[PDB]
Amino acid sequence: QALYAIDYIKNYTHGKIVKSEYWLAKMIDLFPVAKRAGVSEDVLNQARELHYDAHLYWEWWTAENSVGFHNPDQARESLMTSISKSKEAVSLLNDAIDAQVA
Amino acid sequence: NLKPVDAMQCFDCHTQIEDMHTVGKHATVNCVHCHDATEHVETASSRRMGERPVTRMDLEACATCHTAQFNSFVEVRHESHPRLEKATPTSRSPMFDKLIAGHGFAFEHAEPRSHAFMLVDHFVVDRAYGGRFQFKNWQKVTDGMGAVRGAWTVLTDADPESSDQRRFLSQTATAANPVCLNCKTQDHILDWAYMGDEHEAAKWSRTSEVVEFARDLNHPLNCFMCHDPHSAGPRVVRDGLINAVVDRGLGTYPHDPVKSEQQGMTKVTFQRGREDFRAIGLLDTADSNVMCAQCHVEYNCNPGYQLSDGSRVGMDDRRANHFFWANVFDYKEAAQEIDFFDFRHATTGAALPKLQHPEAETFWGSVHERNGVACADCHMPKVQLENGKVYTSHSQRTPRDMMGQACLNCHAEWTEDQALYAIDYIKNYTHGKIVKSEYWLAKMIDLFPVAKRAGVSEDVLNQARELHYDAHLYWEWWTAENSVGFHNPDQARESLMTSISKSKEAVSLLNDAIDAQVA
Amino acid sequence: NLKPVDAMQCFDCHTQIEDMHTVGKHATVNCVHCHDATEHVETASSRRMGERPVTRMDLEACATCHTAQFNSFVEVRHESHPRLEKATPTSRSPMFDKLIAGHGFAFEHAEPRSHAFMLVDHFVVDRAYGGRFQFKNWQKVTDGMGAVRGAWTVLTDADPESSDQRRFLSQTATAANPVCLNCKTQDHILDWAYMGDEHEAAKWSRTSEVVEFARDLNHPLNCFMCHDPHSAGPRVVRDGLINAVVDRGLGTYPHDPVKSEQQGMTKVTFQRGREDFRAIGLLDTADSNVMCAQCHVEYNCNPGYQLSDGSRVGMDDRRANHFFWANVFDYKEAAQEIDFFDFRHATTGAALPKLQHPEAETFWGSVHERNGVACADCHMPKVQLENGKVYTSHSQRTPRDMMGQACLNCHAEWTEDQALYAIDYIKNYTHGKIVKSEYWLAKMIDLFPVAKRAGVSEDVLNQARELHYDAHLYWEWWTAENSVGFHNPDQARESLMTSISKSKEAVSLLNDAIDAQVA
Amino acid sequence: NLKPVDAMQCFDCHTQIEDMHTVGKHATVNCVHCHDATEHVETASSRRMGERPVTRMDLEACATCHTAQFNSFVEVRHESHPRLEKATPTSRSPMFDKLIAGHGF
Ligand code: HEC
Ligand code: HEC
Ligand code: HEC
Ligand code: HEC
Ligand code: HEC
Ligand code: HEC
Ligand code: HEC
Ligand code: HEC
Ligand code: HEC
Ligand code: HEC
Ligand code: HEC
Ligand code: HEC
Ligand code: HEC
Ligand code: HEC
Ligand SMILES: O=S([O-])[O-]
Ligand SMILES: O=S([O-])[O-]
Ligand SMILES: O=S([O-])[O-]
Ligand SMILES: O=S([O-])[O-]
Ligand SMILES: O=S([O-])[O-]
Ligand SMILES: O=S([O-])[O-]
Ligand SMILES: O=S([O-])[O-]
Ligand SMILES: [Ca+2]
Ligand SMILES: [Ca+2]
Repeated sequence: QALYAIDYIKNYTHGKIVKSEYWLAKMIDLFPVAKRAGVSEDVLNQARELHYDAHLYWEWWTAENSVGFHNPDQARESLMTSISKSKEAVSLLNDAIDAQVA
Repeated sequence: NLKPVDAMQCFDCHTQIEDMHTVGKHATVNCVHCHDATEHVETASSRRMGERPVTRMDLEACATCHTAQFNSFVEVRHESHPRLEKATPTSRSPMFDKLIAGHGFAFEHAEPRSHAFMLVDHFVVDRAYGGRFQFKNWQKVTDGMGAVRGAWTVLTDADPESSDQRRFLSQTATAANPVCLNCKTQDHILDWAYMGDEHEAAKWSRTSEVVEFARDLNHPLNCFMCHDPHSAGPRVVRDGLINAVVDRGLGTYPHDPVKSEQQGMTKVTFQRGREDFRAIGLLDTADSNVMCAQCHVEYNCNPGYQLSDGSRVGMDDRRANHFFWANVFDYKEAAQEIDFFDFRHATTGAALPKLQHPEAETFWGSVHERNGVACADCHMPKVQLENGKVYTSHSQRTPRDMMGQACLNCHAEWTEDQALYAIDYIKNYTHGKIVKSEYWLAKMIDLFPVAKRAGVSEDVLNQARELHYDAHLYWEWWTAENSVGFHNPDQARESLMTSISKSKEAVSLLNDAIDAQVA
Repeated sequence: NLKPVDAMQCFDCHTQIEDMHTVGKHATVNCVHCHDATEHVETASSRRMGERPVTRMDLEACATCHTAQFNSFVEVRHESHPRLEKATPTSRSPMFDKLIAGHGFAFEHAEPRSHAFMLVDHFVVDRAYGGRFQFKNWQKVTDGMGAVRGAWTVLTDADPESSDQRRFLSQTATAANPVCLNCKTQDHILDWAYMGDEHEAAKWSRTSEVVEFARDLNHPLNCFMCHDPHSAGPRVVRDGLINAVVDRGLGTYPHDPVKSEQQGMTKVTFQRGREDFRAIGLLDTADSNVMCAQCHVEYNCNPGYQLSDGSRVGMDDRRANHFFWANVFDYKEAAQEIDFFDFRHATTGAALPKLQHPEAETFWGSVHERNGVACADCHMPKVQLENGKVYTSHSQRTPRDMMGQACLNCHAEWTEDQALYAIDYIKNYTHGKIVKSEYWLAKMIDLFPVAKRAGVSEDVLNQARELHYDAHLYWEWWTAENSVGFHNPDQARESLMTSISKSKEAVSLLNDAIDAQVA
Repeated sequence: NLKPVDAMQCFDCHTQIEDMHTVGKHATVNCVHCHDATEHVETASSRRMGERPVTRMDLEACATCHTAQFNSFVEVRHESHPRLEKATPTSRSPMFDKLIAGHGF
């Protein structure tokens, strides 16, 4: 039962780490597309400021060795923040790329 | 200490109950075991309820005389890893996020775990109630007996003062609606009209505030979902299943008219104010294929859209509670027949179906189903005892935990290791094809933004969107279905090869169109 | 399928059953579960039975609603070695044949095995029925479930055409009599008057032909031996126990009047033809010490002789069914009170008692008993489940199989190995003193022929015979008692040292007398 | 907490202890680990003990620096059956009582 409780936390936290990486990677891959579409430096810098937070609130948890066990609610709150920041950056870059195309 | 009541008094007004109770194996089981009807008897007339009697829906109402079945049911399989997200490289669908983008399952989709947790897990998953409900703390995740005693003994509500569906944490969704609950509990069996239609006698319906409905529900997988409490005979209570088998006349085995007649269902209807209200389906035999198909099917339990015009199909529409009752190769036709799809893909814009755990429809026509084997033979077998009264295990779990009973009694030519090896050959092969189907789907999906930004025509994009529907269907069936192909290995193989073919066709169409724009 | 009967009509005549049934936890359990009384009800008056109703005594009558308890009871402990003779160097009493010579136990006395087998084992042991009964073949010795279904489903009778007790093989005895069966079954509970006295309404009594009685009996350890079937409350049914505790006013705990009052017994009597016929003892609490003391006691269930004049005491005498209800240090006085001994030693000629399994009387005053611990805590503990409804294990066996529940919940300071080590320290020490007691008894016994042949006086031989009674009693208690000292280690030690002291005194007396004849 | 004593002063009288202690692998192990000799040192001469010093004989006096050896020593072998009489048919000397008769064993 105690092992099961550990694994519930690690499995849930790891799922959110994987989703945070999915969204970070999606954002990262838009940077070359945005650059080559002629998106402004202003927009790219806005996305770069979001990248700082998206990265921080993800990497803390790959760096930290308990896969959330040491503080499961904090891991959850942080990783949801990571995904939110990446999603914000993805929307910003997608819109800017689309405006360049139009 | 219970004091028996005179059932003859009840039978004067309750003739269907009389006919069921006096004939079956609960003829000696007094009403007081499950009903407190003292004030009801004082106030009822032959057509008016008067004071509403209390009906026990707790599983302990059955555990008093059937402890073995109850204990076997409530056992927690700790090897069924809990809260394990499927959209990870080590689980069922490594590319699920890219493929399902636009759907609420992107917020969380874990592997299933033991039946004791079905209602609490429904309440706490990130896709359901915006994170409103949590276990009281992270220790309570272990407590199967507590969940069975009642969801609200182990859960907390972030805001008991409001009843709206809303996000309490950012990366959650509010996908839950009242139809979901029919596959988690039947505590509401006397408060919900058939199909969840509006009804004067129904407290709850498809259009209810799901947070309010949730608060009224407690027990998972009530024992009476498969066993009539009055006759003790085999049955189903799930409205969607009765509707498919009986109302639409599709039969218990749609591919086999003979087996459908031998192993059929009889719809029994109960009225309120002499108007049809609720129904059950009595089974000709104790047929676990049909009992388990109350939940282990592909369904609608959600709003969606019409394929014809793209218009919203809300919870008020009968189509929001629907059993397609169709195998993977008949599903597209079944969705067209009700003019329905689930979501638009976030990247491709394609109208897509959402598939959920179609074990029953996958099992049809398979070698084991054709040889008269049923879910219970592999997942809840008879217990083998050197000296003891045999009973049926109710711990519905993988046969790996009980291979002697689940497989080897039939397969005398095999050792346990050989039978496990045969399972793994099928799962490994099917999983390889699922991964390849996802590779090709992802390759197609990633071409949509390239095509859009290259100025590829809407005509070509719509052609690719029509292919996406099929590529998705013929892949997702198998990530949704829990056997990783074991239940029907040839069908999985044929379907997943179809998925890859459709994606490849779309990839070629988009690549050519992009290249023509460049030239 | 059972159809319920009108219990209110039965209650018009059966007022004691009404008072018990309507109040307890079987108030909703219809009479048809255990009685077929259709013709009885048609023909009876309050003063005439009419047609005799059928009463079910099979354990399946309870297993229908209490499968967990039934299955735990019927389980066979294969580690309890079967048919293992105690008069061997590797068992409990290496010198038993020399010491018991003259008694029927010399023909066979095996170690106990699982409760499922008690009636079949009684029937087939070499000392009981002259070898008349056997298992159908040597495979059937494993079949606990079969024995529980009924003895005659698994046994054969060498001569169904005769009903006399006789030898069918040379080295057997015919010690069985109707009193024995009271500790093997209660199938005869409605056919046996209290104590086995003669009674117009009793088919069977102490003086019946035991072979005929045997053929009418089927089930071991009926569930209702400890649980009233009408109230479901705790009870005993064994006449000899009710006689000691209630009739003779000894109390449930003869050494503790306070505990005797708190944990007492109420005698309930049932009549035939308005004369007392049978009785039960309702317990104030669910006290397994007293439930198990229906059988795990020292008793008379046999003919014997008077200590006063040596005259025969036959089965017709009340003393042939007797619970002494006395500890080892009170037993000689208890036997003097009824003027009774069992056998004359074949070699020494001494009047001797025969002791049987005095677990209940040994447990009194021990550290565990004084701390409120009871047999069930160590031998029938509550089951421990991660998720499940708790019930009481009915597999009445050594705590070695379930040390976590039987010992370690109380003894938190110990590991399983430490607790086992403490058991073994006691058993090893006690067994060593049993072996030394047998050494000295055997030395004494072997001097009797030497003394007789040397012309030693009858007066000296009689003084030695008096010492033999004590030397025997204070040894045999502990080969009879099954815990090898664990139940009361200080009492075992004190008693066994008394045995050795007595034997040493007799050896000295005889050696001196022999030496004086030679001089 | 132990406070070390001046071992050189002890050696002014205890020359055999000096020769053993200063040469071996306990040369750095202070006397206070095993002796309380405060009043002894105050009252003794080379020819009179004075107050008798206390000497520790408990095994914990060594376990402080040699826990591994102490723990290996104190372990109970539960498989070495306890209180098992040898004069029984299943032990070492089945006929011991007859053969040893007259002896306390
Ligand atoms: C006629 C006067 C009645 C007697 C006597 C009993 N009941 Fe009844 N009951 C009656 C009516 C008219 C209704 C409304 C439904 C209908 O058939 O028209 C009911 C309802 C129930 C229910 C359902 C309650 C719910 O929550 O929906 C139950 C469980 C019920 N009744 C049980 C019951 C029992 C156990 C009785 C004997 C003690 C009994 N009823 C007497 C009419 C009458
Ligand atoms: C004791 C008072 C009971 C309560 C409460 C419940 N059941 Fe029962 N059940 C009971 C008996 C005595 C029997 C007959 C046993 C036999 O084999 O003769 C039954 C039977 C069942 C069966 C088997 C029916 C069949 O094979 O036709 C089932 C599936 C069953 N019972 C289920 C059940 C459920 C789900 C209950 C809670 C709603 C329940 N029983 C209560 C005794 C008692
Ligand atoms: C019966 C037709 C069902 C309806 C309607 C709903 N669910 Fe379900 N659910 C069902 C089964 C048979 C299973 C187990 C098999 C599987 O593939 O998981 C489930 C599982 C869940 C789980 C646990 C796994 C997970 O995805 O995290 C949750 C959280 C869950 N179901 C939630 C849920 C919601 C929110 C529903 C309405 C939108 C819903 N379920 C409907 C059967 C059925
Ligand atoms: C006593 C010194 C403890 C040790 C060692 C461990 N845990 Fe614990 N745990 C302890 C307390 C007092 C609490 C809070 C209890 C409460 O109800 O207030 C907990 C909490 C947990 C939880 C829940 C955490 C949450 O965030 O809600 C879990 C899952 C948990 N403990 C598990 C656990 C495991 C696996 C341990 C060994 C690695 C462990 N705990 C050590 C007390 C103590
Ligand atoms: C459907 C998913 C089921 C639920 C929920 C419950 N049971 Fe069940 N039960 C099920 C099957 C398929 C069978 C075997 C039928 C066959 O004949 O092959 C059973 C059997 C019973 C029985 C009969 C005795 C036995 O075979 O063990 C009893 C008494 C019974 N089940 C009780 C029971 C209880 C108390 C439940 C809630 C804990 C329960 N069942 C749920 C299918 C289903
Ligand atoms: C034996 C011939 C089977 C029959 C009949 C059914 N299923 Fe099955 N199932 C089977 C296997 C070998 C597996 C894989 C188990 C493993 O450990 O690899 C499965 C899997 C499931 C699962 C997922 C179980 C899990 O991963 O823990 C579910 C939910 C499941 N099966 C349900 C199910 C239903 C509803 C059936 C009747 C329609 C059914 N199975 C038949 C073997 C067999
Ligand atoms: C009065 C008209 C009676 C009714 C109604 C019932 N019984 Fe009876 N019973 C009656 C008598 C006079 C006797 C003889 C014993 C006595 O009390 O003097 C009995 C006996 C029984 C027995 C014992 C049979 C035996 O083997 O000794 C049983 C088990 C019994 N009765 C049960 C019973 C039941 C279940 C009834 C309702 C269906 C019932 N009896 C009605 C008098 C009367
Ligand atoms: C189902 C029709 C039953 C039959 C046949 C038997 N018993 Fe029973 N028993 C039944 C119920 C519903 C209950 C109450 C459960 C509760 O906890 O509320 C009982 C209870 C008992 C008990 C406990 C009594 C107490 O704690 O006071 C015992 C010891 C018991 N039952 C024993 C028993 C025996 C020996 C039976 C065969 C003669 C038997 N029961 C039949 C349901 C049913
Ligand atoms: C209750 C007071 C009893 C009476 C009367 C009889 N027996 Fe018994 N028997 C009893 C118990 C509690 C035990 C188990 C503990 C033990 O010391 O064995 C037994 C055991 C047997 C056995 C099996 C062991 C053996 O000796 O081979 C047999 C064969 C047996 N009992 C036979 C028997 C006979 C023939 C009796 C009447 C002369 C007799 N028993 C009476 C409890 C009681
Ligand atoms: C098949 C080639 C067999 C092998 C190998 C073993 N046994 Fe057997 N056994 C066999 C038969 C056909 C019979 C007679 C069956 C009948 O009901 O007529 C038996 C008998 C036994 C018995 C009963 C002996 C008696 O004298 O009544 C026992 C206890 C038994 N067998 C056990 C046994 C064991 C332990 C074996 C492996 C060493 C074994 N048998 C081999 C068939 C065969
Ligand atoms: C005396 C030697 C017993 C016999 C024979 C049977 N049971 Fe029993 N039972 C016994 C004890 C000491 C207890 C526990 C009492 C306590 O509260 O500590 C029980 C309990 C039961 C119960 C209650 C539920 C539970 O605790 O498990 C039931 C339903 C019960 N027993 C049933 C039962 C049946 C069916 C038996 C025949 C197979 C049976 N008991 C025999 C003591 C004795
Ligand atoms: C725990 C404190 C105990 C209580 C209370 C009772 N007994 Fe016991 N018993 C106990 C032990 C440790 C042992 C030795 C077991 C071993 O494996 O070494 C025993 C032994 C028995 C036996 C013989 C069992 C066997 O050898 O398989 C019997 C028949 C027995 N005990 C009965 C018994 C009765 C009737 C009690 C209440 C009066 C009783 N025991 C109390 C531990 C405990
Ligand atoms: C001379 C002035 C001394 C000094 C400085 C110390 N000790 Fe001594 N000790 C002395 C004498 C004359 C004796 C009597 C024995 C003898 O050799 O004639 C002792 C005895 C001890 C003993 C043994 C005590 C016993 O129980 O027998 C010990 C352990 C001892 N002495 C230790 C000791 C230590 C540790 C000193 C330094 C702190 C020390 N002694 C000083 C004479 C003198
Ligand atoms: C710490 C303050 C110590 C106390 C108290 C004791 N001993 Fe010791 N011991 C200590 C050290 C630092 C060493 C040398 C380690 C090395 O290998 O360099 C020792 C050595 C031993 C030895 C080995 C001697 C040899 O191989 O020549 C033994 C046998 C020994 N020690 C035993 C011992 C006993 C029995 C003690 C209690 C009277 C004891 N030591 C105290 C450190 C410390
Ligand atoms: O019997 S029911 O239909 O009231
Ligand atoms: O959402 S449920 O169908 O898995
Ligand atoms: O109720 S009984 O005593 O007939
Ligand atoms: O009460 S009796 O005498 O009929
Ligand atoms: O003969 S019985 O008492 O062991
Ligand atoms: O050094 S000792 O001999 O005093
Ligand atoms: O050396 S002693 O004699 O003081
Ligand atoms: Ca769907
Ligand atoms: Ca006796």
